[PDB]
Amino acid sequence: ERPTFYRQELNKTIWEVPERYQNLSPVGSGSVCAAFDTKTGLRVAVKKLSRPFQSIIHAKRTYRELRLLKHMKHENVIGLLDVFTPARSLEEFNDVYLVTHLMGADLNNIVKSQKLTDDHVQFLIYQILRGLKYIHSADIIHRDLKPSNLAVNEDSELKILDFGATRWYRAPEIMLNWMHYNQTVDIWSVGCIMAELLTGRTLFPGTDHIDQLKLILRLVGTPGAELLKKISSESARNYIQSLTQMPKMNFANVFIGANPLAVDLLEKMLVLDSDKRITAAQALAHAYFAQYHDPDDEPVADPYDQSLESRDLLIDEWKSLTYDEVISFVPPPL
Ligand SMILES: Cc1ccc(-n2nc(C(C)(C)C)cc2NC(=O)Nc2nc(CCOCc3ccncc3)cs2)cc1
Ligand SMILES: CCCCCCCCO[C@@H]1O[C@H](CO)[C@@H](O)[C@H](O)[C@H]1O
Repeated sequence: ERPTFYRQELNKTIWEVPERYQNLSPVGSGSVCAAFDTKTGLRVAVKKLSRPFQSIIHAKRTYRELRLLKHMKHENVIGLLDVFTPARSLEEFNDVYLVTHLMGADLNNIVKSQKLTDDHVQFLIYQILRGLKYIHSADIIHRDLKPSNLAVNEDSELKILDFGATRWYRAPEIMLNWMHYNQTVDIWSVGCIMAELLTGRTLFPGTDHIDQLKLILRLVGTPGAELLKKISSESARNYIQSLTQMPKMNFANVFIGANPLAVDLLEKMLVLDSDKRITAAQALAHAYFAQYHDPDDEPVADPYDQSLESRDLLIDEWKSLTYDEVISFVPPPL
């Protein structure tokens, strides 16, 4: 019942993998190998976790990443094809390998800093939003959505993932270290991605943190009264009160020649006040996605318990809990 493993040697480490996985070729530092899975006939990424139980911190991340990927089962969210260890018992458990689909590209490798047709933009943003609907219904905020976190195959089929400038896609409240993120920080990132796919150009290419916030304010305006009332920081309150009011720009004069439904969607994504931004569920119902939208095929997740990973446990306890997740893993049907 236990598969037969082979001990090869890549990127200065003894990988030990099941025989089904062949032609292991390294692709970037855990360290990840590309492989061919003879059991399914798929090209796969095998990730050897790095020093998973070296420290409490490593042990927690290992367990958090494994737990969450096991939970994630949606076409537009990365998921697990397999999880394995060479260990036969908990007492020798020291390495964790994760296996997923090999996509071949991220969104930059697809975009090449070029304009996409309006139709292609629809299909790509629809899939991001559909994947965010699922994630957000699990009560998870991504927080670092950007093109390098989006895997795309040749047919432009898209998966959201998290590899663990980047700041270009970050919501203003995150740049400013507010400590109460709503899920629409991810919608902010979607809006920045969409703009750039439509225009060929980064929407906010800040040279640095302050510049990034100057660029944002230029597009969306300085905070109104309703937003200013929501600021608890006195020093933040004061500084904003001291700014020269700037009007919000008219997006049609920024996205010249785009579909006006794309323009209208961008106006609903890139609202300074995060409470006033469109949600993922809402955005999928927007007429921009009329050709792709299907209310009966836009699934939600069972809610996910994040308190399990926020515990303060001993190394051996995280390890024994990670071991259990390895053992209970059930692959998907193919
Ligand atoms: C500590 C922690 C916990 C959770 C997460 N999250 N949260 C998320 C979502 C569920 C999106 C919120 C996803 C992840 N994690 C995640 O994506 N991990 C990855 N594993 C690989 C292995 C294969 O790489 C190459 C490859 C992949 C695909 N196509 C070609 C090449 C890639 S990305 C991150 C860190
Ligand atoms: C440069 C100053 C303007 C930036 C204002 C950020 C607007 C985000 O808006 C704010 O999102 C916060 C979540 O962190 C919530 O606490 C607030 O309810 C919401 O209004």
